[PDB]
Amino acid sequence: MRVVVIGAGVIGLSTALCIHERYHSVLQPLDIKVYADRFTPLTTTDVAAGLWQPYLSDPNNPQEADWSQQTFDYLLSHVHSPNAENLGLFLISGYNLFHEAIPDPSWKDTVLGFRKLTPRELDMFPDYGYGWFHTSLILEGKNYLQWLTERLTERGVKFFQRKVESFEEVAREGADVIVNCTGVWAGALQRDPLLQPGRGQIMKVDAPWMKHFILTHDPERGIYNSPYIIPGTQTVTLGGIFQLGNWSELNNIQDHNTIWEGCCRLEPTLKNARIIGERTGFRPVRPQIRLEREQLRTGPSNTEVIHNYGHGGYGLTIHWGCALEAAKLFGRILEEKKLS
Amino acid sequence: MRVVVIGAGVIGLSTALCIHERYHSVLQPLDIKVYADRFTPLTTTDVAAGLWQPYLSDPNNPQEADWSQQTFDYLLSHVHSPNAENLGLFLISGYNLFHEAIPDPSWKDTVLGFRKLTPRELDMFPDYGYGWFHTSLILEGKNYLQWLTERLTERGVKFFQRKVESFEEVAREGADVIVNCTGVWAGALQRDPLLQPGRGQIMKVDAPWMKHFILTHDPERGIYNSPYIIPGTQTVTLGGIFQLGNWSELNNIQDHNTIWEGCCRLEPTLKNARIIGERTGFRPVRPQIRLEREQLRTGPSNTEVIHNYGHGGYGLTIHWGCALEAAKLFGRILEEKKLS
Ligand SMILES: Cc1cc2nc3c(=O)[nH]c(=O)nc-3n(C[C@H](O)[C@H](O)[C@H](O)COP(=O)(O)OP(=O)(O)OC[C@H]3O[C@@H](n4cnc5c(N)ncnc54)[C@H](O)[C@@H]3O)c2cc1C
Ligand SMILES: Cc1cc2nc3c(=O)[nH]c(=O)nc-3n(C[C@H](O)[C@H](O)[C@H](O)COP(=O)(O)OP(=O)(O)OC[C@H]3O[C@@H](n4cnc5c(N)ncnc54)[C@H](O)[C@@H]3O)c2cc1C
Ligand SMILES: O=C(O)c1ccc(Cl)s1
Ligand SMILES: O=C(O)c1ccc(Cl)s1
Repeated sequence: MRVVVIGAGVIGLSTALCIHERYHSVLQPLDIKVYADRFTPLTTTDVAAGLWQPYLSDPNNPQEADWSQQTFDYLLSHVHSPNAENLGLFLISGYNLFHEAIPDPSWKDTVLGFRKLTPRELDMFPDYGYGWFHTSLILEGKNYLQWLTERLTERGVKFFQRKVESFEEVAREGADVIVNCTGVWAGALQRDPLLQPGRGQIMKVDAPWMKHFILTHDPERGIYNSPYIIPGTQTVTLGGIFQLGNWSELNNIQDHNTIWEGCCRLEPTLKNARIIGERTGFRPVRPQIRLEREQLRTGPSNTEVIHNYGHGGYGLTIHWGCALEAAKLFGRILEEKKLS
Repeated sequence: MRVVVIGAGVIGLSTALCIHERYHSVLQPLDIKVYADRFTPLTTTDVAAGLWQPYLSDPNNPQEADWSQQTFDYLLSHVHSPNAENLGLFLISGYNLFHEAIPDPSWKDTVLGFRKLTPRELDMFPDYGYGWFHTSLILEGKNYLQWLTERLTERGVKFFQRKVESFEEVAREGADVIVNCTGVWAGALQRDPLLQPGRGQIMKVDAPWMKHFILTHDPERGIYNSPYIIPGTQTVTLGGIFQLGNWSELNNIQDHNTIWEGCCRLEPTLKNARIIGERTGFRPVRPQIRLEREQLRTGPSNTEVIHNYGHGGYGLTIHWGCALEAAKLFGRILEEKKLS
């Protein structure tokens, strides 16, 4: 049984790990390879601040809500493990700010100690008059991807720096199952009009007194098109750029100023923080995640493809659930081959 | 009108600032000098992490409850000021962990978003079954002391490195009012049996993923004789040593281990944190702060003395109220001399 996983992002590696943890014992020849064009720290996952929070509105597929909750419980149960430092995982609390009162999220009971903002708390943010406060988790991709890589390598999973041209290309060379975790660039392997790039830009500043995250929201501008501040381990992430359909992997001066004046007005103490870096990424935007199988009628036989892409701006938040779901789908494939 | 402030701690410097802010315009000859045996970073104020939290039990003097609340409001009104980073001031949330249920604190409404710990939150800490959660302030002493110094110097307040031997020594050289902010060493100038050293020891470690404070409580051992973790700007403070009557300004290997074993069992992720430093300090313990005037019938005339010491392990937490109160006592002195 030869499996080929396309994509070294959080979705590809975590999926590869789950599939191995669940079926390495029950498949004698379970050979898993990872074909990826870019590896950490050159993936969209590395640019993400890594905060756990789903979109404020309920998803078109309710399974995602379960996937988010499965991931949060998974990561939380290791927030205090000895190797939590290696995963880039830790607890963090912060504010969600609005202009007008809006309805509680569906994940109010997934995060810890969710509550409305006290009037005294809203006085520190004059431009906003309503919001929440809660404790959540940050899973920094740079560390998490490197941790996943060390586990896959010690499990015999080999890695190859290689751009896949088509699914048949992999099938022809012997792959039995193709796990498509190719993110925003998925259309190049099988055209998908629902997948589009949610371009984002962030800068990382040195502001170690920042102990809370501050996510601001403006329904007119769109989600994450508003200032936000997510303290990381070594640096503080400043963001608020969400440009749909822009394929420019290049830091734009205008967005730089947008991020700066927005966060400096939200946290005036930021004016005297040194800028450490700036990066751009593409949220794999899609009306809903595409986590499903597909029988590829290519060549003499059928190669089994399982898609996992289109996680938008919550890839780190749901990655575990999607991985477990993709592992299930892999299992169902084994039963149909009658080797389970 | 010559004033002399003995002590360059948080109380000595903040009091010297309040006195100048209020009476530099109504006293033509207001010449203030600061006599201190040690200056930053060699004072007890430097050893303290700087967290704002009063003792859990109500104070034997109900004024201090107002002083604590005044300082908090004051500091909170500058948390987003541009020079907040200069003061070492920033918001921070955290936990107070208890083995058993205990009554709420008097300051429950001073801090932001006070609440009890959710069952899920208490599952992170097996050794504790009840606790609080709230947002508070940290005023790092090393920065705050340096900030006060810059304000006082630019106001003409001259500093001198000098060990005062007696109140009469200062009065004989021309002092009109003496502001006694000499802290735990106050006894050497006027014997006080209620003032005793609450020796403490802390170590500062590099664990930038720590975003919350974790204060442990055990009534048997006594307050602050239990593990606590307070993330600062550049480092995390690990403490839990409160030894009454110990005058040894020396790091003790036994207290080192007690601090490490305690905090590592409280936060397992700490076992892989590099130890940056270790310091010993003496809380100026007293049944209640001594903030009062006293006519010293010394020499030909009476030199006015005003005491401000005995703040124990909450100096940073009340320092501002005490400075404002010592400014009032300075005013009444101005009225009595009939130059107000
Ligand atoms: C600015 C920004 C901030 C974000 N912050 C957060 C956050 O705080 N919390 C959160 O949960 N989410 C956040 N996100 C979203 C998150 O980054 C993404 O959802 C997640 O990184 C998606 O990962 P992925 O594995 O699907 O694709 P990405 O990690 O890109 O992985 C793509 C992988 O597929 C490979 N690949 C693609 N095509 C081929 C090919 N043809 N041949 C071989 N290999 C190929 C790529 O080279 C790479 O290996 C943020 C996104 C942005 C842009
Ligand atoms: C380990 C530890 C942690 C703490 N953490 C906190 C905390 O988190 N939050 C909080 O609010 N409080 C905390 N505290 C308590 C706080 O540190 C003290 O209450 C506060 O610093 C009191 O300082 P002070 O200005 O009164 O005197 P200290 O800063 O000692 O200063 C005394 C000053 O008087 C000078 N002086 C003394 N005698 C003479 C003399 N004879 N002649 C000339 N000068 C003299 C000294 O040299 C020094 O200049 C902590 C204390 C300890 C020990
Ligand atoms: O900018 C983004 O895409 C995001 C910010 C915070 C989360 Cl969570 S996603
Ligand atoms: O050890 C101490 O003296 C203190 C710890 C936390 C505050 Cl606040 S004081």
